[PDB]
Amino acid sequence: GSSGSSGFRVGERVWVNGNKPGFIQFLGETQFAPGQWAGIVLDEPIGKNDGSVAGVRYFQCEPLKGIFTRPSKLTRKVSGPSSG
Repeated sequence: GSSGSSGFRVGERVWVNGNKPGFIQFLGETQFAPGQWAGIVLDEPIGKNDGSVAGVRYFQCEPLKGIFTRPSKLTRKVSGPSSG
C-alpha cells in the first residue's frame, strides 16, 4: 500500500486528453496562469506550446511537444485496472 498519492511527479508518464502521452518536467503553479499546473512533454507534435507559454519559459522541449494542464485532467496509460 502506497497510502496517499495525490498527483503526478516530475519525470512521470502521463496521458493528456486520455490519448496523448508525455513526460512531466515542471510542476506547480505558473506565472502566466494561476493554479497548480503540470507541464507535460508530448512525444509527438500535437500540442500548443514548446516549453514557453506566451514568452514565459519553464522547461526545454521540442516544438509542439509541450502542454500545460491540471494533473487531475490526466490519465495513467490506456488500460483501466480494477480491484479484482
